Amino acid sequence: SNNVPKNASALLRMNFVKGNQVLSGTGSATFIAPNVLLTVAHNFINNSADNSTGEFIGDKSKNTYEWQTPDGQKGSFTSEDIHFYNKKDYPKGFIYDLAVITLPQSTRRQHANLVENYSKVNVNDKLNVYGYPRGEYAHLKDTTVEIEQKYANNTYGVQYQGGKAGMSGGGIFNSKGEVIGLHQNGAENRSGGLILSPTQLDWIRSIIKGK
Repeated sequence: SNNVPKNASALLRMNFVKGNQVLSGTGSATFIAPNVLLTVAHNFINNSADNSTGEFIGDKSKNTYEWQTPDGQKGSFTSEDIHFYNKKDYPKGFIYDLAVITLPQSTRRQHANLVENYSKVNVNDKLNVYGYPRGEYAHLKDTTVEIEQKYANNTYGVQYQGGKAGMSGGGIFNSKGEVIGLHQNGAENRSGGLILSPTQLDWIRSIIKGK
């Protein structure tokens, strides 16, 4: 499992369509089943005009998205394949910036494991975070947790140095190489991510066990 985190780390390409015009962006995701990706909701949605709900970037019926792994393999998906943890309350905080993508059953990729049991991450813990800042592969090796934020019971944001734009959606890994969280912010307003709660882990597994 030495190379399992790296080889599960996918680049995301997003093509947001509006009318007959398209704008593109990039992000990151992690394979946690042969045909299931973990990522952030904000690769796909943003705040509604009044911040009351999450809302698709571009036209959801026209958008196209793509994943690519380090070995060069790639595949496509659409909005029909995206499962948001909570699109309605997405604007309320990073606790809801969470999404799972179910790819076709013909996708049979090697993947990392979602952690079986929740383990609280503490300040001064060292994490391993993978992603594609500016679309380029990057591994934040043993980056230290400096600040924690309790979003809800057993639901913590953590801050660690290293993230830049494009890395959001990349995986946070424990020392065994299991997925425990995901990177969410690499902008100038503090790099960090979300450590998945027992509830969020169960929800992801419910999506996996549909596949």
